[PDB]
Amino acid sequence: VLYVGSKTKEGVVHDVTTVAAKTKEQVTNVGGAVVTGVTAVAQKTVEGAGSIAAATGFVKKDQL
Amino acid sequence: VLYVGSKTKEGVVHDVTTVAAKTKEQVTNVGGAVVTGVTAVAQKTVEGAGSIAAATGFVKKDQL
Amino acid sequence: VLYVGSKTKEGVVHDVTTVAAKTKEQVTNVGGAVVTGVTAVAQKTVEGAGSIAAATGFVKKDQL
Repeated sequence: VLYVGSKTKEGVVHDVTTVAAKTKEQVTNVGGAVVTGVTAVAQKTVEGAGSIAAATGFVKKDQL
Repeated sequence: VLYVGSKTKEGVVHDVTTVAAKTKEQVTNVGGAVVTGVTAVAQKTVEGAGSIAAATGFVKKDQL
Repeated sequence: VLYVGSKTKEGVVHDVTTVAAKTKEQVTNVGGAVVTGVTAVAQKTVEGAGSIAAATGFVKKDQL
């Protein structure tokens, strides 16, 4: 009766490897979003109306 | 009666490898989104109306 | 009675390898979305009306 229960991985980010030698960036930003990098987001549950989950480089401008 | 239960991987991101030598970027952004990088998003559940999940380089402008 | 239960992988992204030598980018963006990079999104469930899941380089402008 071994492992009668779970042995799982839910919403998992592992063994992410990155090797970026050079980024000679002249980044000019005027009222905007720029994303230059490793972004790991692991979630199990997100709920709600109008909800944003794991947004990267986002620009939200509502005339509401 | 081994492994009578689960041994699973649900919503998993693993063994992602990246090797980017050079990006001599002259990034000019005026009121917008730019994304230059590794983005790993692992989720199990997202719910709700009007919900955004795992958005990357997003621009939302509503006249509502 | 081995493996009477699951041994599965649901919504999985693995063994993604990328080797990008050079991108001498002159990226000019005016009120828009640009995406230059590795994007791995693994999900099990997304629900709701009007919901956006795993959007990349998105521009949403509604006159509603």
